[PDB]
Amino acid sequence: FDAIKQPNRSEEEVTQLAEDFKDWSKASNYSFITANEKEAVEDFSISGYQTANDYLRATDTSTWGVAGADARQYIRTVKSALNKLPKYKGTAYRGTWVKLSLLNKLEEGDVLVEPAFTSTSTLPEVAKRFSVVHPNSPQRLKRVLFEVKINQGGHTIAGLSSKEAEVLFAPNAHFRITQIERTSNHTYIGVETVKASAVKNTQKYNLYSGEEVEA
Ligand SMILES: N=C(N)NCCCCN
Repeated sequence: FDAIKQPNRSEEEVTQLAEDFKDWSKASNYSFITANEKEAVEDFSISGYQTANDYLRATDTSTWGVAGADARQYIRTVKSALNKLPKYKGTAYRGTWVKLSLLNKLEEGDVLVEPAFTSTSTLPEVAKRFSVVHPNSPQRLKRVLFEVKINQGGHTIAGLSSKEAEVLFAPNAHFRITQIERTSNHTYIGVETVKASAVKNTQKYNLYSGEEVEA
């Protein structure tokens, strides 16, 4: 996991790489994409992901109201747009917070299911930015830095945004664990994208709630 652990590259080099990825993204386009779809994706990266991901993670969305209908529409529009954007395959990174109770159970070959959209960056510097602050919660959480091998599901949204080199998955993405390294304050987890329907005879867990997902 030294790609993650090592010191960040300079602003200049990271900004350059992000710009090159944005360029590659645009160059790799799509003609079917709507104005509402481009606009939803631009908004997504800045603020929209906050509402969409809360909706996707919510135990009870009967309480949301008119805002639920808007959230469903937004999610549908973002998923539709994603399918029209260029695929990315290669390595990407994501920093997040996970229940220690789940982390304690995890082994290589277990599958993690993200109920929200999954946003990753090709730049570990950018990934590390989004997990700096410890959230407040009833739950004991620990910082997790994922190294993600992407061979399906990931689409670049960097063409439509930003120096984030962002690659996005639709909700319910499944990730098979290939390696775990546990330390104090940081757990590193290597994962590979897998198709849900190809997951057999292993244990799946919901990455947010920590609950087992039915085989
Ligand atoms: N990596 C996270 N924890 N969050 C991703 C935020 C997505 C912003 N474009």
